[PDB]
Amino acid sequence: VTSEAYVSGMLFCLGIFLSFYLLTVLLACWFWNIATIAVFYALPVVQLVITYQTVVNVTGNQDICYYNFLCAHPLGNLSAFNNILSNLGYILLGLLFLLIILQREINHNRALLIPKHFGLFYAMGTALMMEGLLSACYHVCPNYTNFQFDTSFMYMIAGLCMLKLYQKRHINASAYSAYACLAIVIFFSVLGVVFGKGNTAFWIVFSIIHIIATLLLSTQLVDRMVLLVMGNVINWSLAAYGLIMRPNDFASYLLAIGICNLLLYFAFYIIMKLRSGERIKLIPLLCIVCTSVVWGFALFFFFQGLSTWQKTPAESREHNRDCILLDFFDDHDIWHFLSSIAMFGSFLVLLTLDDDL
Amino acid sequence: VTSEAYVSGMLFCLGIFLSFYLLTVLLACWFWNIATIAVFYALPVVQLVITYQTVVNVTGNQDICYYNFLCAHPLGNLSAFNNILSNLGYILLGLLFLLIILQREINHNRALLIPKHFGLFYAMGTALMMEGLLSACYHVCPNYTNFQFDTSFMYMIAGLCMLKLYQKRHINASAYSAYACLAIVIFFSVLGVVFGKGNTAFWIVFSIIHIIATLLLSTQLVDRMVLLVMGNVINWSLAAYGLIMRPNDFASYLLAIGICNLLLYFAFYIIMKLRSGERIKLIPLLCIVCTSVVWGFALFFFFQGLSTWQKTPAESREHNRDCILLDFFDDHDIWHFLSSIAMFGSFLVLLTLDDDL
Repeated sequence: VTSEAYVSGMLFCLGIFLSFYLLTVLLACWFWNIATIAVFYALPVVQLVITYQTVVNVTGNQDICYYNFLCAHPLGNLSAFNNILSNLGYILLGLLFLLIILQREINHNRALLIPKHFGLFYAMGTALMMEGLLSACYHVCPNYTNFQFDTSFMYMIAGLCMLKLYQKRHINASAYSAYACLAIVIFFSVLGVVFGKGNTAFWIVFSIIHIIATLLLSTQLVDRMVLLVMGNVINWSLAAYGLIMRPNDFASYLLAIGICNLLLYFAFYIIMKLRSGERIKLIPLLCIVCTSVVWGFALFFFFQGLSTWQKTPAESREHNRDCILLDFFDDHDIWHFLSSIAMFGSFLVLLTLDDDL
Repeated sequence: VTSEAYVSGMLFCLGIFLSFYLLTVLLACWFWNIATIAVFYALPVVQLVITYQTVVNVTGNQDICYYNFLCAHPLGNLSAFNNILSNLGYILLGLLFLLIILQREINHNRALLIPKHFGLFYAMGTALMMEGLLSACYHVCPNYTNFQFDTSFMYMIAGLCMLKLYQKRHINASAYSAYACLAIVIFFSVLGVVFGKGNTAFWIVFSIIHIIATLLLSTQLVDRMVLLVMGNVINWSLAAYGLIMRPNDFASYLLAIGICNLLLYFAFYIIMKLRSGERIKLIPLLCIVCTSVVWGFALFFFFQGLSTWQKTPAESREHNRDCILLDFFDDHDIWHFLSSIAMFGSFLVLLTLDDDL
């Protein structure tokens, strides 16, 4: 491809994210526990990517990294520059969550001169920026040994989102455990997935754990009892689909479980708000819809399965598909563009949810 | 070598460590923060070792793992079974630290029916057992990408040892930071060591950091002021030796720094105890000598440099040396046998230090 496509791809990416900065300025005119934990986690992964990428460059063997070889545009020593550039949204849009919460915080403090706790919002903010660093470093050379943290970080942010929801009636102690508990889950998944080919035991044990975990989570949290029963029933239905069909790896299923439960959890809080006399303001109501519709495609684009690290590298090249957007970006890049906006709307639902009170 | 040497090596290893169990029975007749932190750290390292070891077995290329090929005895699919078996002391002798502290704890509770806090001793106990798992897993296939945690864990235990010393006048909050701070130091070392060949900047920046860190540590902690000045002077002398000579990698130096400072820190507490009217009991006085003499050889055996991951694998094979002990164990194995006992005596110095009061 020509260098113009590079310029068009850069201008398109910057144009989308700078439009949110312009919109927030027009509207205005009208802690480190999670950061330290994955700094422990990401850095050993960072070295492996650099070491493996150098091997591919000098050895000539292209069976190491699980790229999208039909559409992967290089620059310098990098083999897929578009896949690294696709995460630019996490940095710019994730940072934009800091100014909006900080602008609220300074307005709150000036005015003083629903519980108010802006600390956890900053934790989600630096969590989204750590996408733009680690998820960029992962894509330099994707591999099984280096896979998990590209999508495991999504769960950490997803869990934190859940924590503030639980903090509706009330944070620091549970945040460390949530990052710590999810770190354990990542490796417990890796241990079972070592024998992933024909892992019938994991197909059953995970379902039993899933049923037990949902009940305990429901128990810890008439309308509530009936509502959690329905959530358990559909959760068992999704697990039954995973146990019966088994069309993708467990890794695809875990991300599928988290987003649907989050959307269910997002929806459920509205049910209490809708059943009660409280009326949802226009902004959260649009935001809930706007967040949900964007999460719709993001799930659709994730289930495409461009590359598979379950099988041999020769078999994974079967699922490569050419660039679709501006002849520079592929389906996984569209996932980054849409998972960034979907998560941005996910926060803005939380920030503006209880403003009516 | 014949299978007898396997039997003699197993009986020798078990005979040494079971002698401590017999001795403790004869004498008697006469939390999870650190555990969770490196479970996050060790497991990604565990996968890399298994993945790399399988590659060596099937590819035939022996340039991946930095073994001691002159003396490395296989069993099953494992390439150096003696190096894995050498860590057996950490499990048996490290576990022995749990019974002695638990036997004291149950005696303390029965009698009740110097501050008493047995929790941190349990943390050191499970730290020593985590040597027997991770340091065993590391030696299955040693490599640069997997190097750090084999000796980085020593620092964590070393730091905890320091914490109880600081707890003389008084724990949980600092333990997490100490493990967290050391996790950062590991990767900050790895980042600089990427350009280790001719890293003149790291040769100077580390010395300045070393000088600043010692002063701040001294400041946080007439006799005290003069004593810390002498400790700083000799610490600057060791750094000056590292900056001038540069005969080994930084990795060898960092372990050298920790043990000497620990022994200095061990010695210094005696100076306050000796200057004061308190008289050291016979057991700690022998234990201080017995711990120190064993740490003497352990430093000597560590500086041998059997394998070097700084250079190419062809150059590292130059420093291989045959088995010395029972035709089964090499110098690094003797390090494991002596670093286990030296650390066991290191704890027993702490446990029995303040019994006279």
